[PDB]
Amino acid sequence: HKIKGTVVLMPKNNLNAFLGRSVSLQLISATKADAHGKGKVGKDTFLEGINTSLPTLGAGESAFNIHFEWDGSMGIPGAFYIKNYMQVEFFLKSLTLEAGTIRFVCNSWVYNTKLYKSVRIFFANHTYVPSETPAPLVEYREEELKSLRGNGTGERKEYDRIYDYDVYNDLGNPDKSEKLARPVLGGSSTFPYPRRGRTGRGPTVTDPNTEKQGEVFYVPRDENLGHLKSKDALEIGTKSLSQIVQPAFESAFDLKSTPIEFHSFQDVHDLYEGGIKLPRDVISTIIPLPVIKELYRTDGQHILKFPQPHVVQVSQSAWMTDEEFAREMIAGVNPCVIRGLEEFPPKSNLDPAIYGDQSSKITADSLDLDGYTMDEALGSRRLFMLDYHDIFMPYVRQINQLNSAKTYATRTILFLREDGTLKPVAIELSLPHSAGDLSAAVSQVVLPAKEGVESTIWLLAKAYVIVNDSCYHQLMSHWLNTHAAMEPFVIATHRHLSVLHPIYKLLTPHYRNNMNINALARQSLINANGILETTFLPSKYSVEMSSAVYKNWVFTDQALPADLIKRGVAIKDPSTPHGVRLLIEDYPYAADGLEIWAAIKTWVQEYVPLYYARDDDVKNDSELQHWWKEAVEKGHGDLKDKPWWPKLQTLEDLVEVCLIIIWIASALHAAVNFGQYPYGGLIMNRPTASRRLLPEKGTPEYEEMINNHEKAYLRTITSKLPTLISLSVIEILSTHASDEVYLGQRDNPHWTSDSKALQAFQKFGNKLKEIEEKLVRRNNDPSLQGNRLGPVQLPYTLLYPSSEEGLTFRGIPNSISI
Ligand SMILES: [Fe+3]
Repeated sequence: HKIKGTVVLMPKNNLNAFLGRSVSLQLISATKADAHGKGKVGKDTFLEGINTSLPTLGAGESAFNIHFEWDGSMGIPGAFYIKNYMQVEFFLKSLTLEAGTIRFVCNSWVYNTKLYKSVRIFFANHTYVPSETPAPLVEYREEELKSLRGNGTGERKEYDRIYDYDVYNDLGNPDKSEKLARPVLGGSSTFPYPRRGRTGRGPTVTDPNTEKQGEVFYVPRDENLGHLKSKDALEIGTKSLSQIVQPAFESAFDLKSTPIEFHSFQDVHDLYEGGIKLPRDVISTIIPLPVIKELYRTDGQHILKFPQPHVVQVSQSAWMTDEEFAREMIAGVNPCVIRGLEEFPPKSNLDPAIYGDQSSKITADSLDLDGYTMDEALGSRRLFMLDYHDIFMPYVRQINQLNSAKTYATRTILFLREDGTLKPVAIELSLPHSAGDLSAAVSQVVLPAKEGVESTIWLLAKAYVIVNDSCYHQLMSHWLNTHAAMEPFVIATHRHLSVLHPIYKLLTPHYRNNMNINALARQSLINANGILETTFLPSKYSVEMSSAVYKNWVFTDQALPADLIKRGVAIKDPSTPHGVRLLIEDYPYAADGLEIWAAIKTWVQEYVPLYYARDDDVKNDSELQHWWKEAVEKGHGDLKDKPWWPKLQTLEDLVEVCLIIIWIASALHAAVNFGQYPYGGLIMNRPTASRRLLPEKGTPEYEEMINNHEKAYLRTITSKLPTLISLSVIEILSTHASDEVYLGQRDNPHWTSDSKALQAFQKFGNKLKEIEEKLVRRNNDPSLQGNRLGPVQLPYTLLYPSSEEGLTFRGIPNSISI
């Protein structure tokens, strides 16, 4: 008696070579055990032929027939070993055993057998907490986790599947130059930081504490996502941009083939209209590269044309309105920093002995609050702020010592008008002062103006605010809070939860591509002299600023309701559907976010009880306890002393932790990521850097504000060359790959055999579709036009769950995937 099987696999890039003695599988019993309690193993069984009968295959997949000698006396197969005797690795999709069908979802690269210390093992798609593991599989389950953890030593190789932690000691390049040395981020009280995936390349020659450079920054093999279409390999684009395209742009500027600076706002608009003319060999260098070639239209000879950013598709001037500047604090790229202001003037916690008197210079009587007194505005909860004063002030002196960087620590006061829109009413541009200061520049307050030199000064004040906001968005809202904060949970999950584990199945879709993009980011984006440092204001101080901010990162404050309450933009109200009442009722990010949050909460609350009947079932789950202990004490270990970490001894705590992880990875990351080119593709709307402070009266620079305000603005913000690079990187990051897996989707319909879990997941997907219809109605509601569309007429679609491929300004992926 033989069991009929079907193996589906994808060749690395003909089929008969998989036959003969190329690939053997051995079934492993879940129910019948050897003398040591381990499931019995069948004979080596080779692929016998190509199956061309199976109608649904697609995706460059091939199917192979196989028949296993297996008596009922051997029990029910629950796992299998596979050995690849071919030289080249293949991608194993699945095994299916017929006549209830048994399904194995594998989705794993299988390298040549000689490269593996122990044989590759795959489990059938049943789901078990550890106390429910069929005994003959208990040791196999634990051994496979031991294999995944490795031993904390060694240089990781491409085919390794070893998950472990290290500090961010791989960003500096001190062996190339002392100027490229960077502080180790993580593992000290000076610089706390999330851990990242261990690579083990070993030390630089000049510094035992910094990891040597490498051509490839390892990730565990199945974290390195293949793509059927090379245009979908968006993560490789930053590498190409830093390594190939950036030097090509630089040469064009070095040879004076294009003007060095923008001279008018039209020179910026030209980038997406007629394009920019570049040297032939510069176009030729750029035009044939995968991913990069999708970023620009070209004549193939001299022109690159960027796509028209969403923010200018209806009005190219509306970004400069005060209405849009404020609206983007609730519905823009970075909609999560604004806070309620409940006293006046705003206060600082910084030491005046270091920075000088920190009293705000904004006077209440100077403000136009539409007829409200300050006491009325405070009491009616109509006063808000965008407060970068205490965040930036500690870094202003060192940033301003750089050539071509000058910033202020900014604070913007906002008033919620009776019509429900925000209006900006003052900007404070603060500088530190200490006795021995060389600079005579002073802090100042700038108020709104529509005419004259005062309008130029106000427009520049908004630019200094948005340089602070862009830096905070890129480093903190985006990099720290999503990419970096998530990676420790990815590592802990593979180290401690078996593929069989229900919480592994719940969480892992929300990790797709995260370790991969992070490793590529450590190599080319956040490295010394990398893309971020060379395009953003803080230069070599950028990543360490994120460490300072991480000192105040609180896991439980990443929950959306807790975030809203903490920032004073909502109050707890148990008479409301979400348990919070928004203080800005039409706050598009928050109002749409609450819907997505509630949908995820329902899903987690339905899934958890399928596997855990009482609080103890959580207390007695050994993998779960080890997982969470390690995630906290190792992964986020610099904050292990903090009192706010959930303990994980109850059903409530398990739901909370899973809910927060899924929210960060899916909707939070989407809302801060997919608006980058749509809003920031016009550099004047989202400047990444500022290069000079406000000019003094009686100077040429002051006269230029009067006579050529667009040039004054362009000389203040990001220069043309870093603009071309920053626009290219945010274009890649704002694109959805065509093989994305969105919230409410999974990569395989058979991820579990548990029908109740599958039903709950279908309900979750239906609810997300229901939510999308509701968000469409919100965008179509003329009463919500001021905040959901603004004068840019850009419907807020960033939290629509679904999307087609491309630069769509919508769609919530499961994971931090770009
Ligand atoms: Fe991202």
